[PDB]
Amino acid sequence: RTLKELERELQPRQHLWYFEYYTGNNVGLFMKMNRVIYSGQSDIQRIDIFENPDLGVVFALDGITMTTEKDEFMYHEMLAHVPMFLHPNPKKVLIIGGGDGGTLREVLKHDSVEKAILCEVDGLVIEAARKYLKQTSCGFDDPRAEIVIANGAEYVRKFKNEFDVIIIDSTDPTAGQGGHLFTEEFYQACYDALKEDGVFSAETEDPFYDIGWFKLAYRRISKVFPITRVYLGFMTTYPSGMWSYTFASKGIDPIKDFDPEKVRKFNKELKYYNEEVHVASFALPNFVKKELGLM
Amino acid sequence: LKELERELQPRQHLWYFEYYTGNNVGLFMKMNRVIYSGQSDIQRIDIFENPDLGVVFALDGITMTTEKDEFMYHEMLAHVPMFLHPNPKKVLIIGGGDGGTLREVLKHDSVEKAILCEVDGLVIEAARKYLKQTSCGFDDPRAEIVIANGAEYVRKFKNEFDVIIIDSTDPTAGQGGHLFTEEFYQACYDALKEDGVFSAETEDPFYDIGWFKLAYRRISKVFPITRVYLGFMTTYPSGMWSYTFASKGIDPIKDFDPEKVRKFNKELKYYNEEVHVASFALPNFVKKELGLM
Amino acid sequence: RTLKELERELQPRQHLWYFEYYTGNNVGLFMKMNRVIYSGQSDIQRIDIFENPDLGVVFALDGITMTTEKDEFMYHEMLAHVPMFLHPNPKKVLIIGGGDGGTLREVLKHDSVEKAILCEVDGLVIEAARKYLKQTSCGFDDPRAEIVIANGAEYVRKFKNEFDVIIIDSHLFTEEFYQACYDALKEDGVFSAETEDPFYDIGWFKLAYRRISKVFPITRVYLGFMTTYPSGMWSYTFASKGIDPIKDFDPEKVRKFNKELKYYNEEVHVASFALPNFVKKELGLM
Amino acid sequence: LKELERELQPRQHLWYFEYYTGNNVGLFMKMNRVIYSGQSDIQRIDIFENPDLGVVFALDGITMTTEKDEFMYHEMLAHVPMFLHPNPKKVLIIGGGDGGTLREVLKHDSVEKAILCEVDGLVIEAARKYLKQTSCGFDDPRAEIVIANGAEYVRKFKNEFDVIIIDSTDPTAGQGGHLFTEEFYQACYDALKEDGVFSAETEDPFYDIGWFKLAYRRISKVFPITRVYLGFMTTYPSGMWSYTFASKGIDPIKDFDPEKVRKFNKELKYYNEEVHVASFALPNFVKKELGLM
Ligand SMILES: NC/C=C(\CCCCCN)SC[C@H]1O[C@@H](n2cnc3c(N)ncnc32)[C@H](O)[C@@H]1O
Ligand SMILES: NC/C=C(\CCCCCN)SC[C@H]1O[C@@H](n2cnc3c(N)ncnc32)[C@H](O)[C@@H]1O
Ligand SMILES: NC/C=C(\CCCCCN)SC[C@H]1O[C@@H](n2cnc3c(N)ncnc32)[C@H](O)[C@@H]1O
Repeated sequence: RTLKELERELQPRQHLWYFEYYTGNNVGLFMKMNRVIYSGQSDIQRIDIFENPDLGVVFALDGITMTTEKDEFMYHEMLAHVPMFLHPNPKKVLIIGGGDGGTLREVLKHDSVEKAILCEVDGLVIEAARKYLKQTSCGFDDPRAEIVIANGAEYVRKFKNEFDVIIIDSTDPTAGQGGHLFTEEFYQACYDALKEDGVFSAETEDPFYDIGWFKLAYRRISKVFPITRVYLGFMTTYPSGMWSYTFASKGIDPIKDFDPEKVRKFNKELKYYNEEVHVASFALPNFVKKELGLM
Repeated sequence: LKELERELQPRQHLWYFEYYTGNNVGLFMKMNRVIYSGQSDIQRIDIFENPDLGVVFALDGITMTTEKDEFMYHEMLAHVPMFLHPNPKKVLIIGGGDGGTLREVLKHDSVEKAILCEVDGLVIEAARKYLKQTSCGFDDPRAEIVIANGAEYVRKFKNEFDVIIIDSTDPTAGQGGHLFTEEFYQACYDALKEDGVFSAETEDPFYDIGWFKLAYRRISKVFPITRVYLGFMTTYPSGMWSYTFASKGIDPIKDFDPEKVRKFNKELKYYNEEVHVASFALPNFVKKELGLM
Repeated sequence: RTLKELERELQPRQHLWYFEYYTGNNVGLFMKMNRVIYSGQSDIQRIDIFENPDLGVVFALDGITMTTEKDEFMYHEMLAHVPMFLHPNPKKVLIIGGGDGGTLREVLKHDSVEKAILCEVDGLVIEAARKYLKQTSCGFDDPRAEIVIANGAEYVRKFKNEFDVIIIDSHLFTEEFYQACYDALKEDGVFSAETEDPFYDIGWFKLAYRRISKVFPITRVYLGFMTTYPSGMWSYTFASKGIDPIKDFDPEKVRKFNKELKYYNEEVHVASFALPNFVKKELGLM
Repeated sequence: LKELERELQPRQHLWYFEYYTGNNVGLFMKMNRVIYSGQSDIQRIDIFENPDLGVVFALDGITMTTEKDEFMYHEMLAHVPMFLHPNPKKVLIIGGGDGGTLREVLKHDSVEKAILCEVDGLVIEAARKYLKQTSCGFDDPRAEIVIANGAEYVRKFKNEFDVIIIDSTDPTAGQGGHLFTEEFYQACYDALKEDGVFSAETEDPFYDIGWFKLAYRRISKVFPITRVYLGFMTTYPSGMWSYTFASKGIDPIKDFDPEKVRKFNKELKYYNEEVHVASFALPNFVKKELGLM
């Protein structure tokens, strides 16, 4: 008999675990692993993809949770739909980071899109996502999607008055090639690469374990864009579960220029984002307002 | 020994592991020191110090409060129904042995009497001794602390309270479950005055989806107005916590007066007027689980 | 550009771990995992094979550590060589369990062996060992080796006055099973069974000894270090129909052995039978 | 509060993790409660209760003693040299603040003076209060506790002691520690009388193979007779522990009289005549490491 003939459905036990440490290394998340699907090392970072009984397939970079099959929609829908719905007619989009493809998948739901560029620094992440993370990488096959392997901070500088929307889907500033995507100069390059009525969004971490970088990202973006507003969203497997995103534009206000009918009439599936959540996400708790210097 | 002791420094050897429902995911925290470990006839109490979260309080290995973020939970559970009530004078809080909810309730000058009904006397005593940050309202003359099963205690009252807040452990944890039956919610309804309001912690709609749904269905079957609101809770399972507001007619949005919150003469670290309204906007997956979509 | 073309040597971090809980679930061993080589489930149990930076390839069954490349020799040499060297001319050997192949590998070092049957209950363990545990399964293809997929307690009762040596590697602990091994051995046959650590598994250690002692006239416990098994103190039980492990031991056979031994030697053979007081007390040997 | 307290039961939330050299493997233990955590100017002390092992004492997250099995280590470290000496009257023990080695040494009626030289006074104080199983001999009229650095202390003596035993010291400094230098071993040699004997714990020849080889090499450059012996130690890294016996002529096998052990009037839970001799039989890998094949 051969191995395959004798194999049965793999059942989880209490012996294999994934431990993710949060900034500071005093608190973290642990997950049981039924099996490890892939472990790879590029010139940039380490990729691990495994299966958890409750979360499904989990993707991690350098021991930091990037996506889980059960809840990635929460993050990708909030990072992409806010700017996409606010733009009058988004045709050309640039996504920096997001090798898993989730943000690209959400952006592609918008019929106005003619070209979506996914600029990921690590080619191995793209290859691993194409093969093992089909839930998020389904957009790779879209005729309008173009994948570019490059450092986003260097890539965006090559363009001026080119994009309608730029979305930053980066790792933590201290993780991997992240950090390059957090400079004031970088944000200026994004501003210069957008057209006159362009919009922008960037993941700005949890205002809890990563309060430092959250504040810094907001300061730098607000110094470049006339309109800069932080919005929050639940993210059930990210550090603290309280995630922040920063919307920015050259005039379009995230509340005053929001047309709820665009969302009500959307022809694609949305598992988190909706008209009420859009406006609600901009309501900040007092401690967050205090950090940003608002109240 | 006393002369030789120095400030205790954290290492990587002592840990607290909190398993979430299902035992497949959990949270881990480094422990610099264990302040107290005690066992009552009901459950086990552990209070320890974590370098980032400060003092941590756990019941049967489940995180109850953290010095760094407990305000997020307590402010949302308490201030939503308190600010919606026209003039809350008499309040009943079931559970909440740590005292956080009582503390928030006491910030409203309108309160003349607030009963804190905790089932475990050991929790009250541990909170008084080690959790000063949340048990600060224990000596307030308006506060009355009683030890009893809230499910039975509430039955002593009819047309008595302006606000009833359920600050309970999980439906499967230490004496909980008594606080999640339809019989219980009806008694809460009966214990409230004609225009009374209500709030109850209804778990995270992620690891504890089952109990979240059941709590909503049971509450909605008793109260004419039943609405779920959400809030961030940085150290609770999933970080997405739900609370269910209920009333005999008062609407959480339609009858909300943002001015009352703006002119509030007390400190609020999470809750505010825009957050109050925003907390009721539910993401699609939550609406779907509740049959609201 | 290509996936394989972008891959580099995998570096160990602090996020993947293997936790082995000991009997009682109050203490255990943890190991960092650089990668998981194989995870599979048979009708009988779960197999996990992974790589640890210090121990090398690690093989676990149902979350219990079975072998480690760094130290498996300690266990396999003590379980196998004590009975093999004590037998005057071991030609036919039966090994029950030992799916990894380690005991089989040690037994095959003895030139007198003509046939060594490896009776493993789970075929998936044999196939996984053949593919991923080359260090221990190297004897699978030896013409003298015969692999049988069967329950050892059922398989052994098919034989009478057949084997010179029987070794029980980690139904296989009943008095009737031991009696079946006794009946399957020749008049001068010898036996060894791994009998656990007299620490976390003291209950089973005592029971195994009692049961073996009710069948074999000569029953003697010996001990050895096993650096990755629970407690590090492992016991083995030698048994026979007359051959004494100390009195009939010939040191010269070991001194002149022409095969590699990384643990076992003539001094260790005799020393392994010296039992600390707490062990003697547990077995009632004063 | 004490009136409400019941016997504390262990759950699955509190843990102690010990990392072995290399940090790729380690041991974890469940904690029912933490008895004492303290920090001296030298190291951190943690004493807790484990359901199977009883009271556990760890220094800087390295397991030093466990109630269930400390006898294995202390008996082998102390009894081998004690029974080999003709008439041990004056004994010096360096390290071992828990007191176990001292306890075993005191079982020998010939002893008139046994000095326990511990570098950290907090260890002695904590052992008195929380490690009664091992510190029971601290107040024996023949015992003297000295708080000092053993490398400095031993140099104050010449032709003074019958037996010197080096218990655990500075676990975190590894082979580079002050108690593993040729200079220190020479000071020990000089402090011993003409027919003195010596033993030192020399680590596990698995995770700490280098440290083990270094200790043996340095001890052997000083003493004419140097022999490694091994013992089981059920909660130490790898479970295979080594000890190095040394003397100015007394041979551990040629001068061993089993009758002294057989007639011993005190309790021994590990050590006996067969084990004495057997502990000197080294597996091939150990012999190769020491250059004895
Ligand atoms: N989409 C949810 C997870 C994202 C991340 C958010 C999860 C946060 C968790 N705490 S993946 C972030 C990706 O951004 C890439 N990224 C990092 N640096 C650069 C760069 N300089 N140029 C382009 N792409 C980059 C990484 O290689 C990674 O694949
Ligand atoms: N205040 C934030 C923490 C609360 C916890 C919120 C849960 C968070 C989970 N992740 S503590 C809940 C308290 O409710 C008490 N409680 C349980 N059952 C009863 C009962 N039948 N009658 C009265 N009080 C009771 C418990 O003993 C516990 O002290
Ligand atoms: N006997 C079993 C437990 C011992 C430990 C054995 C555990 C082994 C684990 N792998 S505790 C050893 C004590 O020796 C002390 N020691 C360290 N340095 C010195 C010094 N310079 N002079 C005197 N005593 C010292 C330590 O402070 C420690 O408390």
